[PDB]
Amino acid sequence: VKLDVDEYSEQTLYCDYGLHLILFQIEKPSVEARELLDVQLQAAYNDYGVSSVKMFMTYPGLQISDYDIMSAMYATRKNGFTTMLHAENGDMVKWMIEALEEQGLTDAYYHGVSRPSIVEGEATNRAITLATTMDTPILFVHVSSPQAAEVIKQAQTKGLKVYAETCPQYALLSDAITRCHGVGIDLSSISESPFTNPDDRFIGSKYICSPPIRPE
Amino acid sequence: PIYDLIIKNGIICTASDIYAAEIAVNNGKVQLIAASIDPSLGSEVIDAEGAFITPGGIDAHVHVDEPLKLLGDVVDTMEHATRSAVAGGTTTVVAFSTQDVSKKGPSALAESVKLDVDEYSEQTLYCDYGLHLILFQIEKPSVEARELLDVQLQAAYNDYGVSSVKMFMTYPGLQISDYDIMSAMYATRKNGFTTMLHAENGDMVKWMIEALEEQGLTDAYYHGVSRPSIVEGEATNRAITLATTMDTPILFVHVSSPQAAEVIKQAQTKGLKVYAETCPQYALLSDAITRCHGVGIDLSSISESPFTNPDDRFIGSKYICSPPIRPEGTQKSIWKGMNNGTFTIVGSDHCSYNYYEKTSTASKHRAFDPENNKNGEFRYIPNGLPGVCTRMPLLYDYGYLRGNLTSMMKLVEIQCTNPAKVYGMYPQKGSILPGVSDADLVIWYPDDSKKEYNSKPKLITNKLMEHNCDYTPFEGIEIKNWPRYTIVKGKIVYKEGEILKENADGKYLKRGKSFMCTPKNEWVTEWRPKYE
Amino acid sequence: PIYDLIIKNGIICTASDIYAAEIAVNNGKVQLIAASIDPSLGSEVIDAEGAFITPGGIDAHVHVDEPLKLLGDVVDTMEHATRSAVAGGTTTVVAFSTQDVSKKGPSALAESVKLDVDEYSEQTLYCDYGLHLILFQIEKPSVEARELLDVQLQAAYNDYGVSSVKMFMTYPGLQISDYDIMSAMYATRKNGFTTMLHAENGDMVKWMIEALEEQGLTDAYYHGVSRPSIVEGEATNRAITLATTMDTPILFVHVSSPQAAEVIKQAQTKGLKVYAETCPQYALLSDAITRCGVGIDLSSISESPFTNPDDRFIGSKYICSPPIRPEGTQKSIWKGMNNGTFTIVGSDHCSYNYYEKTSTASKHRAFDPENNKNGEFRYIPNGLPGVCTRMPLLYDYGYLRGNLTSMMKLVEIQCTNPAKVYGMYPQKGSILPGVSDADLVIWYPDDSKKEYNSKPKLITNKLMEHNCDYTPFEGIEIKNWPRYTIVKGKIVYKEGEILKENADGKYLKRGKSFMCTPKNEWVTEWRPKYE
Ligand SMILES: O=C1CCNC(=O)N1
Ligand SMILES: O=C1CCNC(=O)N1
Ligand SMILES: O=C1CCNC(=O)N1
Ligand SMILES: [Zn+2]
Ligand SMILES: [Zn+2]
Ligand SMILES: [Zn+2]
Ligand SMILES: [Zn+2]
Ligand SMILES: [Zn+2]
Repeated sequence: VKLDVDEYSEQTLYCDYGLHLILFQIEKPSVEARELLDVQLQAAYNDYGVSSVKMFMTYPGLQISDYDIMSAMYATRKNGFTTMLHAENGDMVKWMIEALEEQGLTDAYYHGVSRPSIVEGEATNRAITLATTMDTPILFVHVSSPQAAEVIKQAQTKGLKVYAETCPQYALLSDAITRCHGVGIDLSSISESPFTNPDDRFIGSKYICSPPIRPE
Repeated sequence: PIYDLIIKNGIICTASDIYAAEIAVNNGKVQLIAASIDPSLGSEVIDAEGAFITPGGIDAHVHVDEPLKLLGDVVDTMEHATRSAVAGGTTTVVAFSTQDVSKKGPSALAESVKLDVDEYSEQTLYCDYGLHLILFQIEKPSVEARELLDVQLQAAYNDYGVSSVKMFMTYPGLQISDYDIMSAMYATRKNGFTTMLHAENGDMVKWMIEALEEQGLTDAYYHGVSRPSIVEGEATNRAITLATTMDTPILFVHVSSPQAAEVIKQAQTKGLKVYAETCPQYALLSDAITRCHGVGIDLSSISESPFTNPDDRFIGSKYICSPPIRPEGTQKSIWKGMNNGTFTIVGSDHCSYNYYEKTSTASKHRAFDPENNKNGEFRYIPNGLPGVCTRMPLLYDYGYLRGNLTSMMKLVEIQCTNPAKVYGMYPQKGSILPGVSDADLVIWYPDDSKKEYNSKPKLITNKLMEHNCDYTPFEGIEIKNWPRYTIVKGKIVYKEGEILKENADGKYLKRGKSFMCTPKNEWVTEWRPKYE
Repeated sequence: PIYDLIIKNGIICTASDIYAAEIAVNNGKVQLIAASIDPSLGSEVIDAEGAFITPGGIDAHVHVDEPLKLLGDVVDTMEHATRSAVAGGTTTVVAFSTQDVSKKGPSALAESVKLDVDEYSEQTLYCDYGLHLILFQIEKPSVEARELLDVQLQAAYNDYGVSSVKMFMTYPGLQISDYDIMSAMYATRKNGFTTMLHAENGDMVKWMIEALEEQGLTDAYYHGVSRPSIVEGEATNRAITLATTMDTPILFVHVSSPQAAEVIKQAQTKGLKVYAETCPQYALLSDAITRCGVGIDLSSISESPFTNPDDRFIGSKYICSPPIRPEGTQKSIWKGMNNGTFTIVGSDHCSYNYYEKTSTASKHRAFDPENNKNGEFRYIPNGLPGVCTRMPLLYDYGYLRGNLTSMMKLVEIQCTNPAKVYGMYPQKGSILPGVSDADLVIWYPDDSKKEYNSKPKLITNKLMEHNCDYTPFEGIEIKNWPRYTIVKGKIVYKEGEILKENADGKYLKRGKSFMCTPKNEWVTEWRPKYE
């Protein structure tokens, strides 16, 4: 946390900022590692008032196992942290990326094809199951999947402490904007997109995010 | 005479019909169904005395001792397991071939099956057997590997008629990633294989075992605590999601979780090809039997358990299996699943380790090995129950007679016919079809009779099992019916408590592709496999 | 010869098995199944040429002309309906007996059945028929209601073997309150009857019809608009709640709504004894046919709003209740058939002429100016002819085109389950030596290059062998048809010809269904006095 605070203390800041901590390297076995991960969160909180931890279930180098998530959840619950998860199944994303590339389907549009809503639904379900077993309040970041929203809703109805975040782009944009060809933005009104600039085959990259902008 | 065997005065039960008729058998096969068959036409005549005649049971989840020792030493050979099966009215078993990771190339998986077939061809076999293939080592990356895995499945099917693959989502050394499951599913769908999954979250099981041991909670009872139903629910959900993405028919083995049954049910309602197996133990036993303290067994009537032997702190190991026997209140949901179409089939997950001998490599007490840092902790308990024998009578009694199953037709569907259909053994196996069926038949005792049958057992005992294990978890309980005759390929192999060894002529069974396992051709995205 | 009939070279299909074997028939019954039967042992031998042999279809939802004229004048008699059934491979029909509110006392309901049995005993019957009882007048208070109803049901069963009762939650004069349904359920459960419900909310239907008429929205298309799926969903939910409270096995007839299928499915998963019927029209047609993949290419249908757009009244051909649903609904009907939601499939056969306008049995009955009727949808007689096309439609669009999983599922829902749920099993519905009436259908072979002049390519009115002047499926392709329909051991239909000399159908006394014994599960501690 110090690296960021020190860097930004040198810049002109127009409003206040806080910081979440991202965790991608978790010590194993869990029990041995317990005392340090606990103590490390305590220090982060005591020194810098960081009380949230972010983790990923996808992305090479960021994706962590369910086992490691449990280890982290043990620490975060004990410390009253806000636990955040990017819930997409990394294995499915990885496998499907390779399958598409093998067929030469590598244009920006296939980013969405590589990871349909069901992938986000699965990981979210799995993450709720972890959080339940671990009795840990959990927040899902940038939710975009109906299936994810459904299991989140069911958890909330049960009274489990499951919170969620969504983003404007998931309510306002559909994946048609990532390639050539009413509760949202009229996509034809957007300037400098595949619709307006069909020749620029790379322009869909403007709207590439994770999880992807979803189908109509 | 023109027929080897005539069965008279019986009631035929199939997966869809119950009716009084008679059967003639010749050259190992069902020949004829008619109202009345002249007894002079048969060499042997059996008077069923009003009892039900069912097809022989087909148990597609049996674990036998095998050369690669995947589950360590198991007490039953194929000889022992088929003898036990026939004493309990099961006439076909399907066991498991362990992937031999020492073999490489196109023939590597055919070679894995070869080890088992060769080993068993030297044993006395009481009924036929087929083999599933177990896969735990999958080549990566996905694509690079496609050519060979596909080719390896083709070879296994072409050489040995293996058309099913079993995979694990839990157990150290067996658990494979979602990535690898997808790679396998690519190959199995292409090949029309039956894809099987043991769906428990291994990471969650692993983590929770470590947590419990840290607290010294290592008794047999905490086996269940280490892996609640939600764990099985999660993995099942995840596996359905993979199968959907991959458009691959999938079967869940030994389902025990309400949450797993729920997501399975929902998939079936959507029309996805998702099949499921459960086991008697999941309907009949609760986890109270693993430590000392109406839709199932009165646990107090079971002999030699923590209830009867409270001092023996290790005796709970008799009932340790995976997934675990569940808490009270779960069992009713298992019967519901059986009735409502959730469970396509019922197997035993037969897997035997001795309890009353402590020294051998096939003992439950294998968990005590001070020299290997093993002191009887639940983690080290060999998982499994003997159950190939008791499977059919248990569902006959506790299912049909006691009203937990809706009819005898439902019983035959899940115990006989669907197992054959889903594992490519139909129509040769599973039914009573003149000119077509192997004459694999069970004649029960009549239910409404006041006649005494000295041969008819009242209680389940270890001796009744005809197996190589020294215990059965169902020791001491009442059993209201049993096979009176088990007929395997036209011959009486079991009659009124006696095994007829001279009639043992079981053989390895080459299976076909299941008609239930052709893909739905429905996809989540526009992506299709190259070969489509 | 020791057998009347031998069927060789065929593939037997049952509700659980498909296999090559041969059948011998004698004295009206299945006598033998074997690999090969000596042709010299039979008086008649049929070479099936590799084709499927199924049990005859059992259509448990057929409407015939009856003396009390509940549905006004219907064009088909029992004679016409059984002839049509047999031409399409159905060998047992179950029609309906209208409660005669003029008959009083313990025998009141047996006497209602008597009217029909007596009327039909005088007609040529091509196959067997049973009867359901329709109830619309229930006595109050409940304690009296449920008690005479007890004795009246006993008499109906004892005299005529009627073991099913049909009730409505919609239609003026038919609709009964939940209170009355409970009274009837008390009686039917006590008597092990099969209880049937037409579950649409009548109040909502009534209100919405008046609302549409007020806006002048009276064309045939607005029949669907007046009663969307949510209306069927609601009533079905309400009826399950009643059946649960009353611990009474229940069957929903002609289910068409995804919402109704949903609550049905949920009940079934719970283990509640809730059965359901759907109909080919609900999987095959969408409501676009009433005005101007999964099922029928609607443009291929002849004489519809598409082909005759000037004829503003032609949509009436496709008006039924519940209505043919909007596009996108049809797939869920096939899913229900495959997943266990629908126990059975019937036709809800109910015929009114279209090409004659003047008779009491015409669709144009809706035009009656001196009676304040001017062709408004409300006045259109509801129903489609469907007893003939039911089996071939599922054979083709179900099995061959892959909407149903197998031939075994087809036989299960078309043949075996109808017999089981309506007390006709094992006499009917299967192929059981020494036990089954020899009611069998031999189809044409599917993968053959051989020409069969007698095999129809299109569905036409003439092919129906009925007394109606139209079929809603006129003009559409059909990829298979019964080549032989065998009824009680006799060929009644052969290669496009009805063999009237072999018509020997009879009234069918039915038993209590094993599927309709109660679950013995209750919401509260309350139990019926007799329990
Ligand atoms: O969460 C993330 C990482 C960076 N941005 C994005 O689109 N997804
Ligand atoms: O599936 C399995 C492996 C063998 N034993 C067991 O209990 N579960
Ligand atoms: O139930 C009925 C009566 C006849 N036809 C119809 O459409 N509904
Ligand atoms: Zn993210
Ligand atoms: Zn297992
Ligand atoms: Zn197993
Ligand atoms: Zn109706
Ligand atoms: Zn009707």
